[PDB]
Parts: sequence; C-alpha cells; structure tokens
Amino acid sequence: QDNREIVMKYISYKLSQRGYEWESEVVHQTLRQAGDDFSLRYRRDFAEMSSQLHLTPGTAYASFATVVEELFRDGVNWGRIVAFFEFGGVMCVESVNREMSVLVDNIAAWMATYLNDHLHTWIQDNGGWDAFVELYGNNAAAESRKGQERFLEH
Ligand SMILES: CC1(C)CCC(c2ccc(Cl)cc2)=C(CN2CCN(c3ccc(C(=O)NS(=O)(=O)c4ccc(N[C@H](CCN5CCOCC5)CSc5ccccc5)c(S(=O)(=O)C(F)(F)F)c4)cc3)CC2)C1
Repeated sequence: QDNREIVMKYISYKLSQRGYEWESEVVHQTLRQAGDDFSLRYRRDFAEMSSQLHLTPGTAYASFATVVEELFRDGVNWGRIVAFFEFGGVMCVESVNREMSVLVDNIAAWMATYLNDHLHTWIQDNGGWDAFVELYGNNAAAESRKGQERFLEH
C-alpha cells in the first residue's frame, strides 16, 4: 500500500498549492486530482469545514479524531478516503497559516496511523490503490457498473 509515503507526498503538494515548502507516481497524481475534484464538487463543505475548524496545538488531535470518526462511522469508500486526505490537507494548510507549523508533522503521523491501523484492510479487500486509479479513470456510469460487478465477483 505504502500509505505513509502517499500521506507525505500529498501534504507536501497541498502546501505548495498554498506557497510553502515541506507507490507509483500515478497513485500520487490521481489522489491529487481526485482531491481537487472533491473540493470543487463539495465546495460548500470544504469552505465550511475550513471556517469551523479552530486549530490550536491543544485541540488539533481532538479535531482530527472527531472528523475522521464521523467520516468513516457508516463504513469506507474511496470518496471518503479522498475527503480524508482533503481534510488532512485543510488541517495542514491552516496549521501553517496560523503559525502552528509544528502540527503538520503531527497531522501527517495521525493520517498515516489511521490509514495503516483502520483503512489498510478495507483498501486491500477493495483491490488496493490500483482499484482507486481504475475507478478514477472510469466515468460515473462505468464506476457504478464495476462496483456491482466487483460485488457479484467477491
Ligand atoms: C460527517 C462529515 C461532516 C465528515 C466530515 C466531512 C468533510 C468535510 C470537508 C472536508 Cl474537506 C472533508 C470531509 C463531511 C463532508 N462529506 C464527506 C464525504 N462526502 C463524500 C461525497 C462523495 C463520495 C463518493 O462519491 N464516493 S465514491 O462513490 O466512492 C466516489 C465517486 C466518484 C469518484 N471519482 C469520480 C472520477 C470521475 N472521473 C474523473 C476522470 O475522468 C473520468 C471521470 C468523480 S470525482 C470525485 C467525486 C467524489 C469524491 C472524490 C472525487 C470517487 S474517487 O475519485 O475517489 C475514485 F474514482 F474512486 F478514485 C469516489 C464520498 C464522500 C460528502 C461530503 C461529512
């Protein structure tokens, strides 16, 4: 899976997108693109989450854990995983904006731990990051179709 490198590479890019300096290339690039797609499609949620976080060093973990628990409460799908990356992105960007840059390493650790300890089994059972890339390439009708075909498979 190489979940930790995916995290670091992702955060390093969202922080470049904002101006600061901090597994196949296709996985990295596809995750970036999917993330930008999610943030455009769910632009109200993105902006509102940004506004409603109140990051301090003392509340960062509670904030992270609350949101991630809510995100995966009813189960996992690839879009929720993308929302998780985007959420982590937001936390990192606002950490730096607010001159709390120490949190960035913390958030990256929390994200890698969550992927390894709570998303790893799902990812493996759902075809790995290869199936993520495959789905991204498919149009919505194709994606719904391979979902029902994968269910009927195993
Ligand atoms: C409880 C709480 C407060 C918790 C906190 C929180 C929250 C708030 C702010 C922030 Cl910041 C973070 C979290 C919320 C907000 N909630 C979070 C969850 N939300 C989701 C909404 C939709 C889905 C979904 O749809 N999931 S999905 O069915 O699995 C799926 C479908 C399509 C594709 N991708 C296609 C790609 C199309 N191709 C492109 C290339 O040319 C060919 C066509 C469309 S783009 C695309 C479309 C959707 C997602 C990503 C990319 C992918 S995907 O990109 O991951 C892939 F395909 F799998 F790779 C997967 C999952 C969850 C709704 C908003 C709620």
